Amino acid sequence: AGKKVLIVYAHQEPKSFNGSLKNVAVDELSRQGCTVTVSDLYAMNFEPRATDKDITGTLSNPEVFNYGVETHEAYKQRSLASDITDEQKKVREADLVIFQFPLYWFSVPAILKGWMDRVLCQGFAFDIPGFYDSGLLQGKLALLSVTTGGTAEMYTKTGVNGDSRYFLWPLQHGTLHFCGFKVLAPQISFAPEIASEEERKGMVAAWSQRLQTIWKEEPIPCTAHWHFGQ
Amino acid sequence: AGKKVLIVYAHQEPKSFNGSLKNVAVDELSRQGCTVTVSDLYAMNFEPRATDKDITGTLSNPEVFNYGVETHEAYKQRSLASDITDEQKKVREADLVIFQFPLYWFSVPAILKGWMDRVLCQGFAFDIPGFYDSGLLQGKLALLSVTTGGTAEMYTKTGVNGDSRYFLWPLQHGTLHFCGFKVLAPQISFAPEIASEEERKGMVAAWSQRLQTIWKEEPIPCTAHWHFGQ
Ligand SMILES: Cc1cc2nc3c(=O)[nH]c(=O)nc-3n(C[C@H](O)[C@H](O)[C@H](O)COP(=O)(O)OP(=O)(O)OC[C@H]3O[C@@H](n4cnc5c(N)ncnc54)[C@H](O)[C@@H]3O)c2cc1C
Ligand SMILES: Cc1cc2nc3c(=O)[nH]c(=O)nc-3n(C[C@H](O)[C@H](O)[C@H](O)COP(=O)(O)OP(=O)(O)OC[C@H]3O[C@@H](n4cnc5c(N)ncnc54)[C@H](O)[C@@H]3O)c2cc1C
Ligand SMILES: Oc1ccc(/C=C/c2cc(O)cc(O)c2)cc1
Ligand SMILES: Oc1ccc(/C=C/c2cc(O)cc(O)c2)cc1
Ligand SMILES: [Zn+2]
Ligand SMILES: [Zn+2]
Repeated sequence: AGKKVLIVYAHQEPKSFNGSLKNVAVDELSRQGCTVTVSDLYAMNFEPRATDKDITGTLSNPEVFNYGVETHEAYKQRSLASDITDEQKKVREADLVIFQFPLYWFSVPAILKGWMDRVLCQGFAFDIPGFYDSGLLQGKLALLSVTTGGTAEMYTKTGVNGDSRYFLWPLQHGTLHFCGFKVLAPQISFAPEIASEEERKGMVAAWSQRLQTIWKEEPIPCTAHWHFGQ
Repeated sequence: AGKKVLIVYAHQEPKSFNGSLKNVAVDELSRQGCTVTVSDLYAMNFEPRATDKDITGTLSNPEVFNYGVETHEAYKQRSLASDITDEQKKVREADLVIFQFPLYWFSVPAILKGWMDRVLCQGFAFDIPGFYDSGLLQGKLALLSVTTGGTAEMYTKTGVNGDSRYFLWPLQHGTLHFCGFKVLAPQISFAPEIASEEERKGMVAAWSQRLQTIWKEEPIPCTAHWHFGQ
């Protein structure tokens, strides 16, 4: 019983802290005997814009363009742009999808946001009905591995940035859970630029160490209480 | 004397509900005598990716590419790509920046995320000393005008999507407030696709009417309490 992993990676520099975290994941999961695939978005020059170029067939309404409607129809007819279907194939086969990225404005870098916007279309990732616990990617695991500029202290309730879980809401709930993913606890590597050489190596080792037993983990309760308490 | 407004618009279809909200804003603000500029991101084929092409000339460290450091240095040395500087000029001169967009995965469409990632660089929108209340864009007003697929009921504390204020956090606090923007109350037009014509017309009317007294509005207390508290 093997497992397949897709790492959607979003950093411009191979020598970056993000690059090291991505490589550590490939090394550890590969060592485990897992099947591993990496979508290096910047290297792929991945298209982030949601446009009519994403559909190649006859549009449902050539007069008024509705991205959601056209992509849902294109998915069912198999007339979506190939770059989108290539990503869907990787996701469809994956047991676990890891997103590796530096936090950009309390969210994912635009190139990765584009991957989410374009790859997770209706018909593929969810249906209406067929979302949240009934999402089409149910049975699959998702995990956000994020790096930040701000420190852990800043990312606390009384901190200037608020608790780190607050900014995970759109990603974990609005996106991943909506599509049916079981969400594993996020891996947040706080302020590596401020950290020391030892601290940086420590965060990298902690990630690799966690991956050793990632398949034994339970997903988080992706609810408002988990994210905001109250 | 007078007021300058920049509308950053992110929708592919001019006939869309978003297009109508953008047009009503232009009409009303223009009628008031305001100076109005619109950045139609899709029509501009606006680049969302944060890459080394955002720096003209030669990089400060061609060994290891650090987007944040490179763009900060480029800003101070007047070596940023023209598409970025064109947007910065519009923002610098604006008294109010309205973002008009459909909610994509509890956030902004990737093309607009790209505008935020690339236009709001260090040195321009903020600096080590000036962030949040001390943000470099202080004195300026920002307003998020968003449309959703989900209904208002769904966007409640106990609703499947959670309170709408939950998804505003990354945008209003992590981005706008961080840059010094005084954040005006968001304009949320819930599920125009489900609503009836009478309701749609009502939503557009409320927007136009709100615009009549926008200069009399006081900014919201962009705090964790406002977004998550009671
Ligand atoms: C547009 C934009 C928006 C942003 N928004 C936010 C935000 O909202 N909130 C926030 O907190 N931050 C934000 N940031 C900060 C951003 O998260 C950091 O700048 C980013 O993490 C820097 O690159 P990264 O790879 O960590 O680290 P670098 O790549 O910065 O790595 C840090 C250090 O780690 C060293 N290193 C690399 N690999 C190893 C290794 N294996 N062992 C030991 N050391 C190693 C590097 O050489 C380097 O000195 C934003 C940045 C940008 C550009
Ligand atoms: C990638 C993606 C991710 C998404 N993620 C989310 C999410 O996380 N959460 C969520 O809630 N939704 C989400 N959505 C739904 C999305 O927000 C809506 O589909 C979007 O708002 C639809 O277009 P819009 O312009 O409202 O409306 P249309 O453009 O859909 O407009 C609706 C109706 O308004 C009519 N209309 C236009 N102008 C006027 C006018 N002046 N007067 C009266 N009627 C008018 C139109 O003709 C149309 O019938 C997502 C969609 C996509 C494609
Ligand atoms: O080039 C850059 C562009 C933007 C940023 C933003 C950093 C930042 C750090 C925080 O702790 C909180 C926050 O909301 C934002 C850093 C570098
Ligand atoms: O092409 C598309 C891709 C994604 C979506 C998502 C819709 C959606 C609607 C909600 O009420 C909540 C949510 O978290 C997501 C719609 C169309
Ligand atoms: Zn959830
Ligand atoms: Zn705030």
